[PDB]
Amino acid sequence: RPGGDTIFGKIIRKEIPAKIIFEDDQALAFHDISPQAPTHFLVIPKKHISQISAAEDADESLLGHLMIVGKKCAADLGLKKGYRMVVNEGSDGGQSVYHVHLHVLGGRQMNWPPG
Amino acid sequence: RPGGDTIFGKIIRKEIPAKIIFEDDQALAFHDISPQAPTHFLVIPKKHISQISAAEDADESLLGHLMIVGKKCAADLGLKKGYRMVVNEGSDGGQSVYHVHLHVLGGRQMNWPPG
Ligand SMILES: Nc1ncnc2c1ncn2[C@@H]1O[C@H](CO)[C@@H](O)[C@H]1O
Ligand SMILES: Nc1ncnc2c1ncn2[C@@H]1O[C@H](CO)[C@@H](O)[C@H]1O
Ligand code: NA
Ligand code: NA
Ligand code: NA
Ligand code: NA
Repeated sequence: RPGGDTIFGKIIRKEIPAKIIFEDDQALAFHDISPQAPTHFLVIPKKHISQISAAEDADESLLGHLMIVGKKCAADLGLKKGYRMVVNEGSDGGQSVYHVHLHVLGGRQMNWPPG
Repeated sequence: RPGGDTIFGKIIRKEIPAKIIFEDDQALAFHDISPQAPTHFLVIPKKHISQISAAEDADESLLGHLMIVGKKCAADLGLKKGYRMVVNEGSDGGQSVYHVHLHVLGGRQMNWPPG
């Protein structure tokens, strides 16, 4: 199915709502349900890619688009002091949902190490 | 100057060495000098882009290339159990060096929140 077989497929098909902050033909951005910062949203491709380690060379422009969408949303949400972008792979990365997703976190000082 | 006026410009011009693990015409990957995980390396564009918030639409494919390079390096370094990718913007993101850089961390469980 367009959008894949994860939570995020359901969100892309609109079968379940999400607090959508951006949509184009390539990607969707929405607030995270378990926020770790005052602003915490996700940017996902509409194309099911299960994980970054499964992305192909021809996916570069889409992956970069996630990042540009994230920049735009961050500006729309007033993240003038900055933010952190995170992509988790696999079990050591803390990936729960096997559809690529870019986290964007801000509205507080982000610490180091990044987990 | 090609490569810009930061620490990372010096690295790109080879004026100072780094432990280089990948090089192509677009990007460079090298181990971080202050590692936060058993594997911790950086992927940078050779084009000076100061921060993600300064990237333009035409930079998408280069930004995605950083991510594909990171995937390749992670595989070369044996990160079979996964990893975390991080890009810091500005002061709240913890950005120190104003040349875009993608962190890739693995070889341990990464925690949550990501800072
Ligand atoms: N239905 C949902 N809407 C928004 N974010 C979600 C949903 N389900 C899981 N998440 C978020 O997806 C991320 C998966 O990395 C988590 O940070 C989690 O909180
Ligand atoms: N000369 C260098 N070689 C490799 N990594 C470096 C160098 N200088 C700074 N760094 C790393 O650059 C990152 C900037 O975010 C830091 O994690 C820091 O440790
Ligand atoms: Na798909
Ligand atoms: Na804080
Ligand atoms: Na340049
Ligand atoms: Na750990």
